[PDB]
Amino acid sequence: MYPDLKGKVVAITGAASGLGKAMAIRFGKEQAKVVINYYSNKQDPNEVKEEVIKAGGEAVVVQGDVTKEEDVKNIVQTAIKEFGTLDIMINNAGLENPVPSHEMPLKDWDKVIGTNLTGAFLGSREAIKYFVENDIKGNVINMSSVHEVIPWPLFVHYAASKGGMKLMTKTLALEYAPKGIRVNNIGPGAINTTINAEKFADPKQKADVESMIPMGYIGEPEEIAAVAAWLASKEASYVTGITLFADGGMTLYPSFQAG
Amino acid sequence: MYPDLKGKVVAITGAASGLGKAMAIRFGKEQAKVVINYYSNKQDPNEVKEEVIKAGGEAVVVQGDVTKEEDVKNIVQTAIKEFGTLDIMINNAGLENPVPSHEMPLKDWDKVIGTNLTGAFLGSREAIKYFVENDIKGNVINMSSVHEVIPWPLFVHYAASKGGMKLMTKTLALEYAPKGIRVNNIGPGAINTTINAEKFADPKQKADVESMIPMGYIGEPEEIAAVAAWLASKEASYVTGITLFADGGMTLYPSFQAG
Amino acid sequence: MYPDLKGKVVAITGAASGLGKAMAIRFGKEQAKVVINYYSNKQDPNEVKEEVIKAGGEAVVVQGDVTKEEDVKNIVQTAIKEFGTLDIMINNAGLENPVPSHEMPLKDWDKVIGTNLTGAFLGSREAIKYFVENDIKGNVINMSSVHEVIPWPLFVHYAASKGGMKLMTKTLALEYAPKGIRVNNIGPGAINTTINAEKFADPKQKADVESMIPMGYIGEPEEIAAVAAWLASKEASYVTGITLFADGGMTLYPSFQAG
Amino acid sequence: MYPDLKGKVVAITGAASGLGKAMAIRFGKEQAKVVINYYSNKQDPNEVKEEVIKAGGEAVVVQGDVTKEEDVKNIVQTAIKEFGTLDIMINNAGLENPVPSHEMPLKDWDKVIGTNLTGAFLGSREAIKYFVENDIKGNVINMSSVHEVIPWPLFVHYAASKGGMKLMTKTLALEYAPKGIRVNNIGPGAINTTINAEKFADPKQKADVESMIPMGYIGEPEEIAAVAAWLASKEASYVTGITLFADGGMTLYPSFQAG
Ligand SMILES: NC(=O)c1ccc[n+]([C@@H]2O[C@H](COP(=O)([O-])OP(=O)(O)OC[C@H]3O[C@@H](n4cnc5c(N)ncnc54)[C@H](O)[C@@H]3O)[C@@H](O)[C@H]2O)c1
Ligand SMILES: NC(=O)c1ccc[n+]([C@@H]2O[C@H](COP(=O)([O-])OP(=O)(O)OC[C@H]3O[C@@H](n4cnc5c(N)ncnc54)[C@H](O)[C@@H]3O)[C@@H](O)[C@H]2O)c1
Ligand SMILES: NC(=O)c1ccc[n+]([C@@H]2O[C@H](COP(=O)([O-])OP(=O)(O)OC[C@H]3O[C@@H](n4cnc5c(N)ncnc54)[C@H](O)[C@@H]3O)[C@@H](O)[C@H]2O)c1
Ligand SMILES: NC(=O)c1ccc[n+]([C@@H]2O[C@H](COP(=O)([O-])OP(=O)(O)OC[C@H]3O[C@@H](n4cnc5c(N)ncnc54)[C@H](O)[C@@H]3O)[C@@H](O)[C@H]2O)c1
Ligand SMILES: [Cl-]
Ligand SMILES: [Cl-]
Repeated sequence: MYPDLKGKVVAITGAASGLGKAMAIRFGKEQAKVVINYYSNKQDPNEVKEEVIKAGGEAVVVQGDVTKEEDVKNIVQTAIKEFGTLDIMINNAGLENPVPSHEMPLKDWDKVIGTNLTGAFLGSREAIKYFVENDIKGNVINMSSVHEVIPWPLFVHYAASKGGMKLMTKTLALEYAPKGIRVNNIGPGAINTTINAEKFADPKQKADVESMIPMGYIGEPEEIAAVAAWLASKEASYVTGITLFADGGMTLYPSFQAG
Repeated sequence: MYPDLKGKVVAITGAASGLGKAMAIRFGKEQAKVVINYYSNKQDPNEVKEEVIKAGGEAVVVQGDVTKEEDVKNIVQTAIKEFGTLDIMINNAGLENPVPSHEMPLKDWDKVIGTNLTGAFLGSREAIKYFVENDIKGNVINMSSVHEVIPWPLFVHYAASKGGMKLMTKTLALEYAPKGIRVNNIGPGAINTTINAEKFADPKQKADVESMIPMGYIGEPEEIAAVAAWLASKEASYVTGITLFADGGMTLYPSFQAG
Repeated sequence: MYPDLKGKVVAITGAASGLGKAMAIRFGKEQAKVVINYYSNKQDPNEVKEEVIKAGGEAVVVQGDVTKEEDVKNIVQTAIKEFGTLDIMINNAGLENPVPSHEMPLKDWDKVIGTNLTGAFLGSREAIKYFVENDIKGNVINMSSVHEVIPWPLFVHYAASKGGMKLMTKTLALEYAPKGIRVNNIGPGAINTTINAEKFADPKQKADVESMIPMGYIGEPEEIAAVAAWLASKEASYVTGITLFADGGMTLYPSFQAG
Repeated sequence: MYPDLKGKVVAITGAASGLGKAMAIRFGKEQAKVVINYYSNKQDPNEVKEEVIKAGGEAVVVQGDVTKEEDVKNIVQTAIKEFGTLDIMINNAGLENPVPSHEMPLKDWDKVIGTNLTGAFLGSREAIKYFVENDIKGNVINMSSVHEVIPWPLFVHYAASKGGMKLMTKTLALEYAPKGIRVNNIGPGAINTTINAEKFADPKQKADVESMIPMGYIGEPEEIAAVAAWLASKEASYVTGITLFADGGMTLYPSFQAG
């Protein structure tokens, strides 16, 4: 769809599941060269690699923990070694777990801040360093959430991580705009990824979540991958420092509907 | 680029010049059917019509003042009569003029509010009425500005109009999301349209404006038309109630750059 | 409470009822001189006058329609003629009525925009004109709503009016900050004014509204008057261009509570 | 000024210098009981204690590093042991240092996130735990910055910390609103604290900073302490989850002044 994406090198964290996988596959359809970062020793990244290739792209897989500086550096080095360059960095890895805030252990707080915010900082830092050193008008996409604006009781760590990611993104966007490097967030609402399959298998929880979505349906991963492909492309040439919410209207305050 | 736009009917206000013209031409490239609303016969809407057709689309022209309810209704009726339906409504007409706020005449305030905000309300209202009556999962795009968030001394009317347009858009998006009707704003920064050509011909004013744009350049109309085409397409299927800023980073507070 | 408010001249629109009346009385407690604007001779402005005086202030009453330029000018002139100066202008008059947006008559749109937004523009304009001409470090407070950020299906006019008021306020604040004139909004949530007494008399509607308020109660007018007194005082000396929300948490997205 | 603050117990982090010291002294003027947390005895916390007492309050001092969980717990325990209860928690400790973002060391990122965001989380968590366990309608104030909204090149860690603090605050406010616990941020612009004395001693840097402030002057610490006293008081009874900016108009985009 986006001719300028053909042959571009895109690295994606958390790419063996969910939104990261859908983005990898979509970038394959755009004939990009994808670096599939995976963490967990339970995910089948090679299957994603095969789907990327089948869709029309190239792909390499690389294990790495985004909370480890050396692993993030190695993601970027994998792009350089396999494909010659890096054009697009997508920091997508993330996690959450519910705890009443006054009972929230510091270990849980640290893990969520570390993965969701610090991990995106490290990936952004390493990609931008490469872009600046090589005069590449590169692109960074940080996967945020409606919860960079919507508070989230029981998930104070997650909300803080994404609120932080917003200002991290905006700062990097301002700082590197003169070099033609764009940095943007995507803010998904509720999306039907495999991590959510348990929750949405319970018809009551599925219905409750749907009741908070004005458009009335839980989104599909492809609807988020569409946003990433567009933002990375030259169609979005004048767009930097934004959060593009793709949420079926969640951020519009669903409690205030007429009906 | 967006196969689903082929044969879609899009009506655009203020389409004989500047961003509206660029959007008409881009929708032509997408093989859409364009209703070109124009304000004055001196504007040469037929030239825009021919460029839409040359780009690969179909087009008709219709004169109309968006401050007149009957004229707005007639824009929508023109789509129905000439092409059989309406799929996308783009409320783009606008104007501005500088006056110190404490000296701003009510006539100037009324003209800007009436054209920029009330005009978009009427167009949105008439399009959505049609969509609801005919079960069309239609789309409304309202042309806003960075000045829905960035204050604008000497242009208090314009800032108010776009701040108002933001909440109008979000309200309509929330209200009609359950019917699959999406409503979004575009927020351009400084764009090199013909209306601005005088200002930017003065190298001092051009340099001053460029100094407020982190990306360092004034955008081209095609960079805004790109946003409209995407938002109107099914690529943006899960996106409603947003403002998509395309501003080279203006909303990131250019005074706070490091250098 | 605020010693610097003693003897200050404050004009308040919509001061014969609800929040405007509460503000008049609070400014009386602060020993200010209050111009009580009222709309209709069916209202009892003299009762408000007596309560202001009993609370410790001075007060005069003046009829005026904020949709009439001459009446707004006369409100300001009343302050000057009766008390010698104007220090604080509070644009508080407002109204709303529910209609589905696709059915909203232009007459209803115009009345709400005219009263809520244009009326506040005129009052702000006339107050600031006086401040600038007489080197007064004056203060403007515009009564907004949570609905300058929260969309409001059935009330698209009201939401637009307050979204517009936000950018109007911020523009005036930026424009006149160098002269030491501060301009701010207050954003109330649900407040127990007599205009709402119908709705809240129905225990079901009272409970429904309370379910959207995290703090669990509908606010009292005095809780808004407290905000006005503070913003007008020198305690808020470094505060300009803000919206101070007093909403029991409504803007925090009540649909996302844990319980 | 605020009678309800008399005898309230307020704990303040970073209270041996700058804004924290000014807040301690202001709460003294309100006849509160102040727990002055300090970081190093190279600061002179006993001098602050004496100033609090001289202003009209009571005070104790307690050393503590807000990056150490047990030190934060001990601040709250100090309030309980010395004064019998805790009513107000003010998380004010913070730091910043400039580094180009692509060169920002993880150690610097971690120290700023840890102090500025995690430290405020721990203080908020411990105070709210105490409030919930003892049915106290307590109050938390988190010291943020204009940089929870204004991006800050060279200070990506600081901006992320305050953007995160915003969503942390809003989450806690939503979560604990039903128990009558309020949680709010203050967002100072440039304030003449001793840490800034060197910078503002350079007339060029002072003038440059002033040029970014619409009101045209750098604020004094007392102007921030005024905001804290108000927010903590029952005057702000219906105010929760907000950020109250006190910035002389910085967040209004100073580059867009009329000129
Ligand atoms: N699905 C949704 O509804 C939704 C909504 C809003 C935001 N998000 C965000 O989208 C992103 C993807 O979420 P998802 O729904 O696909 O769920 P997911 O859990 O499938 O995706 C997260 C991925 O990150 C990986 N990961 C976790 N810790 C890691 C680490 N330290 N290093 C490297 N990889 C690590 C996980 O193994 C997983 O593959 C996350 O940032 C999440 O916060 C998702
Ligand atoms: N160009 C920019 O830098 C810029 C930046 C931000 C926002 N905008 C917005 O984009 C839109 C297009 O602006 P542009 O730059 O192309 O300038 P423009 O002045 O060429 O376009 C405005 C168009 O609206 C038409 N119009 C005005 N009043 C009308 C009325 N009452 N009825 C019908 N048509 C009417 C004009 O004739 C003109 O064709 C406007 O809403 C403007 O506020 C432009
Ligand atoms: N009560 C709430 O819950 C609430 C919430 C958010 C915002 N507000 C805002 O607070 C303000 C006051 O509302 P209220 O709740 O006290 O209700 P209200 O109806 O008692 O007060 C509005 C006042 O404005 C006056 N008014 C109306 N049209 C006028 C005109 N053209 N010229 C002059 N005066 C006119 C009315 O006569 C009335 O005295 C309004 O701007 C309203 O939008 C109220
Ligand atoms: N002064 C300004 O212009 C300004 C502007 C916006 C925000 N702020 C914020 O206001 C707060 C106060 O800053 P200030 O201007 O008073 O400067 P400051 O440096 O004098 O105050 C910070 C205080 O926090 C203490 N502190 C630092 N790390 C700590 C730790 N780990 N544990 C405990 N205490 C620790 C310091 O010792 C100091 O007393 C900070 O959070 C700062 O980010 C200040
Ligand atoms: Cl909600
Ligand atoms: Cl700026």
